[PDB]
Amino acid sequence: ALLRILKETEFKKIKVLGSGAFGTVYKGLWIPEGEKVKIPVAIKELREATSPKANKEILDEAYVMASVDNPHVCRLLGICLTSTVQLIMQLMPFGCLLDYVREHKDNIGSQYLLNWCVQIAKGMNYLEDRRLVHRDLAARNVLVKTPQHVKITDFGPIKWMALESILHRIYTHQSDVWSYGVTVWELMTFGSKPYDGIPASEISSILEKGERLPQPPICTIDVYMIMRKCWMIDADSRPKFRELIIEFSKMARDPQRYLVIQGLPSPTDSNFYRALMDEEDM
Amino acid sequence: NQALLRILKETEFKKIKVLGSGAFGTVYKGLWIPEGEKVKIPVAIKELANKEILDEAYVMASVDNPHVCRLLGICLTSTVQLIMQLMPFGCLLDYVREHKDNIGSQYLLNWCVQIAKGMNYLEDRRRDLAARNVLVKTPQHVKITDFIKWMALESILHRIYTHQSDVWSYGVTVWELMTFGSKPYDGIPASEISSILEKGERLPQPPICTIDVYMIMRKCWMIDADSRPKFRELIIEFSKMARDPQRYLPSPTDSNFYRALMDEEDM
Ligand SMILES: */C=C\C(=O)Nc1cc(C(=O)Nc2nc3cccc(C)c3n2[C@H]2CCCCN(C(=O)/C=C\*)C2)cs1
Repeated sequence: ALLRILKETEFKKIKVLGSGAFGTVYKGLWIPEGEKVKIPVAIKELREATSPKANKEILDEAYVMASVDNPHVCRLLGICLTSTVQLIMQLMPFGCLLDYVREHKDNIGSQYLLNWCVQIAKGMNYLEDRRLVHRDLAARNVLVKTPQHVKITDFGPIKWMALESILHRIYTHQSDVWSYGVTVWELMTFGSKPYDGIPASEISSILEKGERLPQPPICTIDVYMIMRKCWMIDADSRPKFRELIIEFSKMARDPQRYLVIQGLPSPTDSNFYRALMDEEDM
Repeated sequence: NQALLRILKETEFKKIKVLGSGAFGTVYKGLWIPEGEKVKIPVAIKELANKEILDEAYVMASVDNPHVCRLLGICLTSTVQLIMQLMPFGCLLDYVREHKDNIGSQYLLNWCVQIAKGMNYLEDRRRDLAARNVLVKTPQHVKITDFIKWMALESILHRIYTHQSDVWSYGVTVWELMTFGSKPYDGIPASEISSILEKGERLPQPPICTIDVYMIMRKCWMIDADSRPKFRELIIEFSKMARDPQRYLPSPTDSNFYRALMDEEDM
């Protein structure tokens, strides 16, 4: 296996970073046995309600999440089986792409937005190839390791779910393509809230009437066409993740043609970033 | 070349704590603050012509080996401040001292293989080496950093430093590891080591070393530099002994856990 079972004595919560999923993300510190070092980690402590065999349920799914090997998706490194289960992984210092794009609503060039879509599409394709449904894809679940390396998190949201998911709980790799389209919309709207004002209980109604999200101001039709095609009522007519990688990489080679913004640090800074924080292959 | 180093501006860094000291500087600690960002990244800071130092600093930023340290940054303001990735375990000298018991045979021999792997790389790229200058990333990954009782005889006599003079320094470093951090020539002070080396039968055999291991140490200390073994030969012989370590002297779940958190560089 690749999952390490931890004890309460070998790690400690020191702060709180946010709530999410069935638990709360707590910045932690890992203390190896017989060592004096403190290693920063991320700790997600679920809710209280479990069951005696729920741990067997969680362990089976935890083993799968500990087996992913892609630079854009991310790996579950450890777990703690207490009254409330605690999950341990590597700490992403920049948080998520949603808040990062919101707080940096200016210094986000065109190249950064298109390359983020390429990397998110690369991670989602890896999940599709491993035949794993995500179901919770969104800008809040795209973590930023370095400003040039994003990673998808929280594997297994009415305004992010496909129509077939809201109507009768149909979750497929094409339903994630819908979630990919909403995630791209949030990035290119600089963190705007989708369907702002329109209550959840009425989203399925407006989708049944042909209302998609508005074209963001910085998106040409070439980018907006891709977003709309991900939101077709026919799931099989939506583009595949392998096709999104190719088209978004095509636009990345000429970013100012496909993104219109008013107003990607040199390898000197990229080598400095990866030597300190991002030593994985890609 | 140019895209391997370019840091400085104290406006981006601060020293915060202490981790021992060194003759050339203090390791301290520190935190790097990227421009326009709110995160604090732990780094190591060595606070000790600028065109001279910068040219040599470029060279230290050009090494690409898992067991050789790259110079990531340097502030040319107060006194040559050096930036690298922070090694939480300190050096291999203190670590072997602090854990001088639960160090199995495989751990000691593989450390010698990795030091020989790093030293060979330095020879491959064409002045020190010691247990104190071997930093520990993880307890499975050691790394050579920073650039009398460790110098070769020709180095002590008249400043002759070659890749074979490092083999002498490699031999003294191996002695320190297998003596669990003992001090070489304990007691003999100031100028005198060169006198005993021209007539001596080398440093004593450590208690845990078989004759096969002590012979390698003896051959590294020959008065003829060209008769000393090559770093490429030390890798092969120490790897041979590592496959049967108890003859000559954790689980992948934990190794993957170490590297996913602290050591994401290739094997
Ligand atoms: C991909 C890794 C994995 O398997 N699981 C997860 C890792 C994280 C994580 O590292 N979150 C994180 N790191 C932070 C550093 C500094 C500040 C903050 C706020 C922060 N966070 C988040 C904690 C909860 C997740 C939501 N957060 C957002 O900002 C919203 C997008 C903050 C999580 S899962």
